[PDB]
Amino acid sequence: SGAIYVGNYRVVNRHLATHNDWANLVWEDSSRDLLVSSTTAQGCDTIARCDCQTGVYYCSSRRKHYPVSFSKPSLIFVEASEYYPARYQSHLMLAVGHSEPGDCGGILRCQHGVVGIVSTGGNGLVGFADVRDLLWLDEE
Ligand SMILES: [Zn+2]
Repeated sequence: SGAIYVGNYRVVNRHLATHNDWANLVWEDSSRDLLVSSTTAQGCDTIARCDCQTGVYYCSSRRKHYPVSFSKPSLIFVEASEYYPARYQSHLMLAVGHSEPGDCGGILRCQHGVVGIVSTGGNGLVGFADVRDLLWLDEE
């Protein structure tokens, strides 16, 4: 589990979104596994605005933050998981590392802020849903 709290936005994995998230929906995209809902309280996370390919992610199933290199956001074929069939997922970045379903929502961060959240795992790879192209999170 996990979210990003920026401004009056909460960013979560679409497959972990709550009723309250859908009841306060701003934007959602199944192909990216993302959903954004509106918040009453201001959040303090900063979204990275950059093309970094190195950062650090939180892996809840190891209680550890791991430094990783990660790929550029792309349309990636993902094997079936407990929460999606095998499919193409868009705006996804891969690293070599551990990720199980409970790790979804863990933050990937670089020197500029939050890059994205864990979304995929298996075959020794971890996949992150990028948020750096969602420039509207920074405003309004
Ligand atoms: Zn960066």
